[PDB]
Amino acid sequence: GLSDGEWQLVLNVWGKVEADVAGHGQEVLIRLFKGHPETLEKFDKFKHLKSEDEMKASEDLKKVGNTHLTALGGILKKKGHHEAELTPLAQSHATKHKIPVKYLEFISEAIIQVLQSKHPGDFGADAQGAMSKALELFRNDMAAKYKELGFQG
Ligand code: HEM
Repeated sequence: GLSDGEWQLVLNVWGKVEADVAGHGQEVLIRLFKGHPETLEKFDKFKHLKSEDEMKASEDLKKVGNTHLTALGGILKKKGHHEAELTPLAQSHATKHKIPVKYLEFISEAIIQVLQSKHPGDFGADAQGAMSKALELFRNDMAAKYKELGFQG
């Protein structure tokens, strides 16, 4: 539960991401992998990338980052009513990609780190608090979906 005002700050900063999704998606995956390298292992496509420069050159990394932020923007615009976009996500990440719920926490933080690095004037104390509650709400619903499918990592 976010107030309408909070959803509004969230969608306003999200507008910055939509003017460049692939660029923000790439920076988010490089941050996640620089901050939690163990997350790099779930991506078979990227197991062989050895440096930030190889990651920056990868066009597959850019497309996967693009896909991740385009699927996240779609869930945020639902403003809490994303049960339906959430289910297939929870089914594939739980059962096929095998993403433990703590990694959802690692990507939430890389997202906030890239918004803070890229848009400091627009990502003030309030947009920051609205944005972390929104990613937290999303994390929590996903874990709830993970525990009903019989998983939870
Ligand atoms: C921000 C939360 C996330 C969103 C919205 C998201 C969304 C997606 C989407 C839409 C896809 C493509 C279709 C599908 O397989 O379901 C995908 C693929 C994938 N996701 Fe995520 N995901 C998220 C978090 C994560 C995390 C934290 C990891 C690993 C640490 C991850 C690993 C993967 C992998 C390995 C794939 C397959 C990529 C490929 O084609 O190689 N996802 N994700």
